[PDB]
This record gives sequence, structure tokens and C-alpha cells, in this order.
Amino acid sequence: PAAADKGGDVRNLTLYMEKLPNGEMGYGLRPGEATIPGPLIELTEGDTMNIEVVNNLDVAASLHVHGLDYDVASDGTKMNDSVVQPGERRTYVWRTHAPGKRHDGTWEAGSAGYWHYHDHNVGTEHGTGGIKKGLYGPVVVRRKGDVLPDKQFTVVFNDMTINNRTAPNTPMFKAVRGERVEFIVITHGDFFHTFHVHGHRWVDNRTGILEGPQDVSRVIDTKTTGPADSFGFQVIAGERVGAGHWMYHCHVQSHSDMGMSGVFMVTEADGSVPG
Amino acid sequence: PAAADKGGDVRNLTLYMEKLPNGEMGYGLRPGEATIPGPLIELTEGDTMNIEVVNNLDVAASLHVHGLDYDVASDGTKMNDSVVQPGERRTYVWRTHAPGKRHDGTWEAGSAGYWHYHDHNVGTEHGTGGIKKGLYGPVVVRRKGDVLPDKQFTVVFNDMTINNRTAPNTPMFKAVRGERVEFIVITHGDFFHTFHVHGHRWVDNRTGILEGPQDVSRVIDTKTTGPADSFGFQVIAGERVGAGHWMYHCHVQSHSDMGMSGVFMVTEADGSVPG
Amino acid sequence: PAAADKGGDVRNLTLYMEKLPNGEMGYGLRPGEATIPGPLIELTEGDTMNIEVVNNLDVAASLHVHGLDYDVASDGTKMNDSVVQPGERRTYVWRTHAPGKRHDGTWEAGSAGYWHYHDHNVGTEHGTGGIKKGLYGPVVVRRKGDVLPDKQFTVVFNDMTINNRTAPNTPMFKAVRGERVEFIVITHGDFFHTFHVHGHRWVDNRTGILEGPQDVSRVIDTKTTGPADSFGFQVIAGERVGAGHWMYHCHVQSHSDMGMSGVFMVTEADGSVPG
Ligand SMILES: [Cu+2]
Ligand SMILES: [Cu+2]
Ligand SMILES: [Cu+2]
Ligand SMILES: [Cu+2]
Ligand SMILES: [Cu+2]
Ligand SMILES: [Cu+2]
Ligand SMILES: [Cu+2]
Ligand SMILES: [Cu+2]
Ligand SMILES: [Cu+2]
Repeated sequence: PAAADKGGDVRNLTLYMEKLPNGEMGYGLRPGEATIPGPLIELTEGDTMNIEVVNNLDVAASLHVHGLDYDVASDGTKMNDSVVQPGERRTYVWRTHAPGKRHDGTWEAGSAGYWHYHDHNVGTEHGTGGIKKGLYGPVVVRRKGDVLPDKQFTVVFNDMTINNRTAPNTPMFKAVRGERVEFIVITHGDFFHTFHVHGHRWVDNRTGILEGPQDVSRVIDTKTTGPADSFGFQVIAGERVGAGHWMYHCHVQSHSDMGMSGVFMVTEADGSVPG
Repeated sequence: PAAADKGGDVRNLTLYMEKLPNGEMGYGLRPGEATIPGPLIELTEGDTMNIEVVNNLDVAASLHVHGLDYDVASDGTKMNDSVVQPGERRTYVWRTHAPGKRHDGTWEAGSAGYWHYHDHNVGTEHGTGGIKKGLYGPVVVRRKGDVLPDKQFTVVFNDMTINNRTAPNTPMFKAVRGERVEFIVITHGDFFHTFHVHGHRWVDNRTGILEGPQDVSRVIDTKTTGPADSFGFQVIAGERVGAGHWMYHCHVQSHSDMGMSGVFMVTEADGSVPG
Repeated sequence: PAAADKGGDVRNLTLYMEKLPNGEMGYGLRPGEATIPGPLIELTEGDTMNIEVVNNLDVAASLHVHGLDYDVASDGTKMNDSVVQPGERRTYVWRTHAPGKRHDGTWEAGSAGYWHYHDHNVGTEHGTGGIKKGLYGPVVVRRKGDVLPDKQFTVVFNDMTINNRTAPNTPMFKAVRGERVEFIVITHGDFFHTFHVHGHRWVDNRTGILEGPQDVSRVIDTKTTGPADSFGFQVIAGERVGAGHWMYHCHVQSHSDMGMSGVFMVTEADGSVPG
């Protein structure tokens, strides 16, 4: 499979904060194309992201990132004068680094991992209104050499929803058996959830992939996750289990009974699927 | 101590789903011998389990397993036509594999670990009624060479109970000091808990046992656990601390005050115990 | 930086359990000097702590420790006759050990890690009243060679508070950029929280510091934590991000909106701070 190259490229992005139908709010790559979740931002350790944020909501809003290197001017908080007025723009800057030894001989871990960005100013100074209405999105930082997937699926447990949907309206994620599928799982709001996937499992380490014979991490198919936890992993879809309608859901019983579930549909190469 | 041999044996089991007193429901190895939790199923990586499930309840019920390899026909869900009608039988098939390198050079983790099985169809399509009334049990998959215990104790945090009991009616687990005791800890229902044992600790890795001088995992005596989390570990009972009445309990304060506690009784070789 | 020496020293401590203003209760090193949290107790693997506990409250109270080696006589519970009457004293004894191979060839993990002590008898037999009013404190056990910090900050999520404060009255932690800052994070009471720090991150292993090129643990800046979880980590303050008002807070939205937040103030060497 394809592996990430060395990082160290300065990359420019624009995000638009747009109103969506029914009082929702989303980040978008073009005006009028906001989605919930926001677009996935992917980079490799050592890259820099210059992200111009265009605020087309009616309230001051912001952009806050987990995991990455940013100074207080990109903190995304009113407290650090880091918000965006309606109709105005602002550039937020995310740096990353790769792991390495400090002068004093101790190791600095790298930025690589599964992270996320969200609003930190709509509703409350902690972004509670903005997050509730959909202002959140995934971030993937690769380490040089990390294995790369064919499909990326984002699951955000936001209160009692997946990606602001419940019911049967939760996203279905389609893949062909044998494809390298990468899940990114972020939680938001006021509740704790357990993420679970039928028919698949992963390693509870940085990448979700076994690192080698001396990797000692738990292999799991269920993970407790609270507001602003983020993790991710990669699976071979259908490995050892075949195609089919493979449920993903929150395993808290009343939550899944209230629609915190969807389908990971693994299909044969011709599109067929048992069911 | 005794270590697990190489796996790769096809093993046949029967489980009976029986009504228990007071509206409860349990899995059993013989009719009339259902227990809460259900019998512990233990196997070694590479084994296959053929489990004929006999449904002696008055409602369609099922058998769903975490961690192991199963196709959609053993998914245990109505959605995948994998339930058992009253008075009927069905065989569910669990495979396992050991870790190994794929053709594309990346590592497939093995099935080894602490897992569980439960109903996925009584009450709701997520098995909420079945789980509430006791349809759940432990699964242990060994890696070749794993150290084996002398005693196995199962603790299921099910809502505000341990193994569907509270009060002083929670299980007491007896061992002799120096015995290798293995705990299997599963959570179910609608709440998050913290498992804790007085006088003992363990490594937060696959086996709960330190793997070697380069094992880096946290050593802990408390663990947050949500619905369908499962983990396990092994301790030398009384190691560094001696015999006694050693509390295990949920460390959420209102929970332990409402009876989410029991006793790990470590005794001298002659049966004595301080207290 | 300075590294912990070999342990194996017997050390004597006295703690006073005192009433504090407004119905609170705290551990103190001198009468009249109780604090919430209680004083931080630090030791190195192999050390023994003899802690005389002086009970100056009006109710029987105790001292219970996580992680360390103690027999039932220092269990801290009424059940094991391990409480302290008003106006009376008692010595509790904590042992520790370093990792090592048992006669049967399997590894015993060491005591090193981030732990805590609290009352186990005020209010309920699980110390619910004592913990609520502030009877809790940090414990750090070093492994020989562990890197040592310049500043130690303790954050206890106790119900909907930090260190029994909310509002703007939560502790501010000051450091100079480049200082080795160590956080100790303990949770208590009835709720689950997610700890998060703006501008900083850490490794989810024993020490919170990357152990080396084969360290595989997740790098994170958010952690789910439930009652009596304890973890800790070390950061270079301002590393990659500079001085400033760096929020720490619970990331559960309603919690941070209800004041579960404070400031990690990183300043330049002359005391300046952006903001
Ligand atoms: Cu924040
Ligand atoms: Cu949930
Ligand atoms: Cu955040
Ligand atoms: Cu399910
Ligand atoms: Cu509990
Ligand atoms: Cu399940
Ligand atoms: Cu206790
Ligand atoms: Cu909180
Ligand atoms: Cu405790």
C-alpha cells in the first residue's frame, strides 16, 4: 500500500462557516457547500496549514484545533482575541512537528494522530452552540511512512446523534471487501458513548494498526469516548468476516435504541451484499 | 505456570437460553442450569467454536460475540436474519486467528483478548431487554504461550448492579494467597462505571500482565468502563498486601453507595482470613 | 534534567484532617494548614511511607491510597478496622516495589505512576461525604531514572468542580516557558469528565512522556476520566506554541459552561504574557 512521504510543506486552505437548513451550521470548502462534519483536513508531520476562515454566520465564530501546534493567536477563543466577526476573515495557522530528541536528551513526541477542529465561540465561550449545530470536523496527521487508506469515514457522536442525524438518516459507509478503510471517531457535547463495529476490530494504539510482534496494546472492538475525545484506526473491510450490512453504533443501550446506529456496508467487488 | 498451547481445534458447544426466577434470563450449558453471567467460553487463537443455541425463552433471542471472526449469518441480529425462535435451534460459528503478516506486508492483529457474548434481540433490536435480564457472558481467547490462571472471576457491571445483584448479594470471589487470579470485567446497559480493586493492580495492556522491561503501559487499579467494554487481567492474590477482605467495587460514589460492591476474599492456605 | 535515584528509604509523614471554612475538610501537613487538594506525596519505587494520621474532624475518617502496597490494616475502611476516631491518631503504612521477575519467571510490574489518596469513611462507608468536602490528594511514585519536573500542578475533577472551586475561582497555574511542568489529574464523585489543555499534548503511557522510537501509545490532548481515575504527564510549557493564557478545562460542554475551567498561564522569562 501507499505510505506517507516526508512532511514539511506549507499548505493553504479556505474554510467557509455557513448556515445550513434547520438552524444548523457547518464548515465548507466553497460557499454554499458546508457539510456536517466539516471537510477532513489531512497533513503529514512537519506540514504547516494556513487556513483562511470566512465567517458567513450571523454570530462571531472561531476555529480551534486539537493536537497541533498553534500559538494563542490561533487559539480560537475570545479570551485570546481569536474569533471571526460576521462577514470578516481570519487566517488560523496550524504547525506540526515530527518526533525527535531535545537538547536535554528527552523525546518530543510528534504531532501524528487522529484529531479534530470545531468552533469555540458560538453560543458560549466554549463553542457549545456552534458544536451543537454542526461546527466540527476531522483532522488526520500522518507520520512519515504511515499506511494510507482507500476510504475515510468520519463518525462524530454529537450528543444523541451521529453527525447530527439519528433515526435511519445516519450515514451509510460503503466499501468493497478487501479495501483499506480508515475510521475517524470524534465525540462532542454532553454525553459519553461507546463506539462499536460489528465484524471488525482494531489495535488501541496511535494508528489502530498492529505495529509489530512486540506491540502490546489491547485489541478491541468497543471504545468509551467522551466529548472531544478523538481516535482512529484502519481495517481491511470484510477481513475474516465477509461482505454484509455491518452495524456501527453506540453501544449504550438507550442510545442505540434512540437511533445512534448506522451501517458499514461491505460489498463484493460487483456490488452485491448479503441481506 | 501453565501456558496456552498452539490453537487450531474445532470445538462444539451447546448453550441453552432459559428463563430464570423473577423475570430474568440466562445462558446455560444444560437445560435448567443457566447462570448470570453465562458460562465462560475459553479458546486459543486459531480455534473455531460451533455453538448450537437452544432458545427456551418465549421470545426470539440471539447470540452476538465481540472480538471474534464471524460472518453475517452469525451476526446475532434480526437485520442479518440471525435470531432463534422460541423452541428452535441455531448454530453460531466463531472463528479466531493468530497475528500474522498480510501479503501487503502489514500486520494483522490476532483475536486474543478478553471479550464477551450477549443477546442482541430480546426487547429491542439491540438486545436491551435481553441484556437487562441477564443474557450475557464472558469469552477468553488466549494467545499461544499466554500464562494461565488458577481462578477466573467475572464481574459484569450491568446498569447499577454487579452480575444483576446489588446489596450484600453481589458475588464474593475466594482465592488462596499466591494463586494466579484472572478477572474479566464487562459493562452493559446505560451507564459508565469505574472498576477498582483494593490491594491489587494491573497493567493496562492486552493481558493485564507486564510484558517486559520495555512495556510502557500504565499500571492502574481503577478503569473507566462503558456499556460493552471488556478487559481483563491477572494478579497474584495477596501479592505485597496479604490475605484479607479486599473490596472490589464501582468507584462512582453514588454507585458504590447503592451496592455496586463486593468482596475479593484472599485467604491463607488453611482458610483463615483477617477480619 | 534531574532523574530519580534508586529508592528504598523509609520516610515518615504526618497528615492532619482539619475542618476548613464552609463545611469543607482537608488534609494538611501542619494543624491549621489543610489544603484542597491535600499535600502531594512523592516517593520512589521501593520507598516506604509511615504516615501518622491525626483526625481533627468531628467524625471517624480515614486514609486510603490507590496503587501502592498496603495490608488490610492500612485499607482505610471500617470493614477492615482501619479508621481514625475524632481526636485520635493512627499510622498508615504504604510500601512500594520496583518491577522484577518472580520465581515463576513472570514479570511483576512496579508501583511507579500517578496515584492518589482520599478518605474512605466520612458520610458513607465509601467516603462519599469526605471526598465531596475535599478529603483527597495526589501521590507520585517515581521509577528510578524518571525525569523530574520543575513544577507540579494538581487538577482534581470533583463532581462539577476543579479542586472544589468553579467560577473564576479555579486555580491558575503559572510557569515560565520552557519549564518542565507535570500535571496530575484525578477524578472524584459521581460524574465522568474529559480533561483537555489548549496548546499542549502528551503520550498516553505511564509517564506521559514518549519513551522512545518504538513507543506506540496514542498522543492526545483530551482524556476521559471517571471517579478515582488518576493519570499524569509532563510537558515543556509553551513548547511549539509560546507563552500565553492556555485554558485547561473539562471538555464536556455543559460542564465547562458551568465553570469547569481554569488557566495554565505560561509566561516569558520576565513575567510577560500575551493577553
Ligand atoms: Cu477549550
Ligand atoms: Cu451513546
Ligand atoms: Cu475542543
Ligand atoms: Cu450491535
Ligand atoms: Cu458504577
Ligand atoms: Cu454487543
Ligand atoms: Cu473502596
Ligand atoms: Cu466534566
Ligand atoms: Cu479510592
